[PDB]
Amino acid sequence: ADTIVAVELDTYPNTDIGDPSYPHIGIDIKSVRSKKTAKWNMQNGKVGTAHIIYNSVGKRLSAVVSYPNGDSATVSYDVDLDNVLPEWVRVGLSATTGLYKETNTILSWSFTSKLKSNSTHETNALHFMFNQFSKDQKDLILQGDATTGRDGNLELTRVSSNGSPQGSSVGRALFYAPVHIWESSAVVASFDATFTFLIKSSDSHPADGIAFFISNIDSSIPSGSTGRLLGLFPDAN
Amino acid sequence: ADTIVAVELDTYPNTDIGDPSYPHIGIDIKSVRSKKTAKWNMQNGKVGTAHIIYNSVGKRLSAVVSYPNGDSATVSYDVDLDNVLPEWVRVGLSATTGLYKETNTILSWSFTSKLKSNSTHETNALHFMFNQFSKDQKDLILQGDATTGRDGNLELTRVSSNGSPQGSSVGRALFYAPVHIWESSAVVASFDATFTFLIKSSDSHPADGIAFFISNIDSSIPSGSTGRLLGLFPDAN
Amino acid sequence: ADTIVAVELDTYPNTDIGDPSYPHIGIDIKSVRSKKTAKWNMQNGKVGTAHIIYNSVGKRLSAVVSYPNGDSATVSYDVDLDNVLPEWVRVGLSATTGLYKETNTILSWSFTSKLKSNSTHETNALHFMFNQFSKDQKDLILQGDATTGRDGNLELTRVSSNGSPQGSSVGRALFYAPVHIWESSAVVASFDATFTFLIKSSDSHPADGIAFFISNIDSSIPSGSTGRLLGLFPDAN
Amino acid sequence: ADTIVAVELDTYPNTDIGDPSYPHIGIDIKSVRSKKTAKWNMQNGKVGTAHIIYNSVGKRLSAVVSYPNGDSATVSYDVDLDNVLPEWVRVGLSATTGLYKETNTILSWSFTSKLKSNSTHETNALHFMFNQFSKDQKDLILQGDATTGRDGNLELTRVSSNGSPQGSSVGRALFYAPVHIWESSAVVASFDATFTFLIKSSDSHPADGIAFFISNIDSSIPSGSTGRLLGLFPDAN
Ligand SMILES: [Ca+2]
Ligand SMILES: [Ca+2]
Ligand SMILES: [Ca+2]
Ligand SMILES: [Ca+2]
Ligand SMILES: [Mn+2]
Ligand SMILES: [Mn+2]
Ligand SMILES: [Mn+2]
Ligand SMILES: [Mn+2]
Repeated sequence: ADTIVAVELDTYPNTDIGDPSYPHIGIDIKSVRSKKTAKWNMQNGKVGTAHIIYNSVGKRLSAVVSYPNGDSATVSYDVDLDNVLPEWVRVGLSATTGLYKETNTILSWSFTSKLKSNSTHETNALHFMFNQFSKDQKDLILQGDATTGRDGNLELTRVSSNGSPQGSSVGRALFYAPVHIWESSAVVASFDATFTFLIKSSDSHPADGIAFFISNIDSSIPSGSTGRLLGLFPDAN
Repeated sequence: ADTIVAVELDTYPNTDIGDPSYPHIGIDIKSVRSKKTAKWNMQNGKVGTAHIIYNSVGKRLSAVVSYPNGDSATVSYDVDLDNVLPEWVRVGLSATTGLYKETNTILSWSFTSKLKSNSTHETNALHFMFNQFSKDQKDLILQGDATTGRDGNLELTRVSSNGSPQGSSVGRALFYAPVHIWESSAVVASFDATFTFLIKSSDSHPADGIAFFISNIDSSIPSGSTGRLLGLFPDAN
Repeated sequence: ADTIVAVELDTYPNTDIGDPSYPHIGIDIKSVRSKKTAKWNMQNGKVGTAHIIYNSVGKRLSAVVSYPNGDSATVSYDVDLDNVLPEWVRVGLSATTGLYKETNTILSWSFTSKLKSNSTHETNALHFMFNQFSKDQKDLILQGDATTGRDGNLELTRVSSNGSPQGSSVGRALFYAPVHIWESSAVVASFDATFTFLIKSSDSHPADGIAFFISNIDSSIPSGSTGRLLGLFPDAN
Repeated sequence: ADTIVAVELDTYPNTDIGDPSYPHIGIDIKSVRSKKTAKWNMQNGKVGTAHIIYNSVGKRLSAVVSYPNGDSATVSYDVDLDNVLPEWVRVGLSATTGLYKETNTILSWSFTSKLKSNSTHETNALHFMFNQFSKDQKDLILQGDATTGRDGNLELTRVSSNGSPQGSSVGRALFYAPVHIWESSAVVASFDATFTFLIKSSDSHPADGIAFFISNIDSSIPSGSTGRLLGLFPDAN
């Protein structure tokens, strides 16, 4: 079983799994049932931006999603990740469609992570930035229906030639290099991630959403994790 | 009256002002009376490192001080700085000595601040790093007894030719450029700061401490702010 | 007399001062007479981007200007800046108009500079980024006709209410903090700068151009340095 | 056959392969026979620092090696890498010993690479920094005799339990993620790399040296490339 920590933009309220009554941001720790959520007003066909922040001092995971018109939603959860994740992890983006559907299109993604040790600095750090994705992007590991290069963007879930989103689709993109997320001997571990995205739906009720996630290095898409499970978890426990 | 927000390494417990019974880290908002403190075991003559982190999402100010031997102390306080500081500020370091004394020596200082707007990025950012200070460091504004260039370090308070710390001393160093700390239209404002320091005392009970601070751009040392007031505040209110 | 090193985007050929027979990029060292130039096809009304790069190892100053359509021009010149500039400098943008005119609009500007010493690192560095300029941008020093905040941009030369460029105009913007550009004891000093710009003209030939420059810290606009002198030099020597 | 571009710190002059009559820095393009070299006074047992810089504008590859005592050597070579390397590459460190020997210890290594496209920015970038290496450093690919974790350092070539260097040894470390080094449509591609190293020898002349290199993504150590071939090239052509 993979170990997953994620921030979800959940466009589809499955109330059966503890989802709220409306599209939402949520913080998911080893469960599809968010530890915390906040109401999110999703704008169809508009380009949004998500920022994720964490530091080992405050031990608080925070996320915000905003649109150029000023609408934004934030969620924060107090958690000590030293106690959750493995020392080494990979980070990525995941997206799905269900019975209902949407394009899950990533326009850009950047990430920064830092470890300052008991050695008093001698800091290790990683930063990457993608503002365009080519057809062969060798520094990304693509899983599922994810493709790169279409209009210089990353399409996480299946889209036809004419731009129409497909249902029952799942895809993920992980950064090629492993990340050293924490160390018992680290005095501070902190990271932030940013991505811009475009969700569009022709039909009623888009679903199911997009998530930024951190997993064990060897993580792969759990079976039947399409739709409401967001390509992250094998079940709703 | 200046507006001050600071993180204090308070080596001297003035219990009269609400200081704890022991040297401590503290978070000070417009008052010398910390909103929150944590016990700190100060190691005389050892080089320490302080990290300060804040983000507008979690709205939590965090600080940690550590030594190479693994000892560290952390403190966090939930605060919305949009409601405290002016839109534009300056950042700096301050240090003092009282009746008792210590060297306040800064070995290195770095800082990073970012504003992502309602414009959806078009981000503004500032970063600077000093790992050595020359005799004339033009990008620093020195106030009080602060000097640069001695052994490539920044000495915040008065030290004689032979290295002996002087009492009743106060000094500050501010970065030359103003910083845009928040904007009503900003979706995220975040910053972090790091500095390494060396506190040494020949006599009993070093005092009074060192602080990292953010103030209105025109801030200058309040009169009689030496000793326990840390060159920050005009009084103990 | 100021000491000026600049990269010019010269939209107007003043053959009398050694300018080429067409708009051009040029490298100017202590003279309006470029040490090296390259032909530049300026696109009226289009948004361009300039990048400038230098390092103390190769001791080569390089610049490129490009447009989204793929047109670009580059120029490089071998030079040891240790022998030209003062140890401490300021960096800025300058623009002018003359008998002929153009808007000199800066959309964004970023800069990074680093000094790695004989101390083996203990590196000092500065980075800033502006992707929007507000009406009161405290970390910029504005000289001449330069204004900030109009459509979130920086307008270096005078523009009327209705958007019409004015003739015989000059303006500069300098970053507020001084920059430590070289040190006798530095093993490497390197910097890069980037800005995006929009030049528009209603009338016949636009003039006179925009430059990125580095000067002594107290540099101010030389008298009569409008038009072909680009606000940088007091004469054409 | 791999495609290799490297900067060599050649501690052993093999005059038979065009090496100079003294230890030297060199720039090697697809050949062990440096295109350019500079005399290098290697200090046995001292910690050195190497910096490497390149940009697509100046199209000049530069390198400097320095020690804390102020001794340094630099070498530069004009080259258009667009015409040499594949679009995607990996970067790494290599070292060898031969008949003669030395420790090839890396203390720290950082790297930054950036591509600004014809799209006008939408920049892609990668940065990493190692200031300590643990026993299991998952973001490094180790080849040959290379090991990590001994005193928090990276030992590229074989060293016994007691610290004694072994002869006829070769080892390399490559960053785990591929790097997009150029693109036909990029307006600027630039990178820099820095590492600190410790070379020690008990016996008479140390050999054979350490190199920073860029290769095709699937590059592996060519057979018999120990000693003077530095683990990079299959022959001396
Ligand atoms: Ca769902
Ligand atoms: Ca006190
Ligand atoms: Ca001109
Ligand atoms: Ca050799
Ligand atoms: Mn949910
Ligand atoms: Mn206190
Ligand atoms: Mn000219
Ligand atoms: Mn050689």
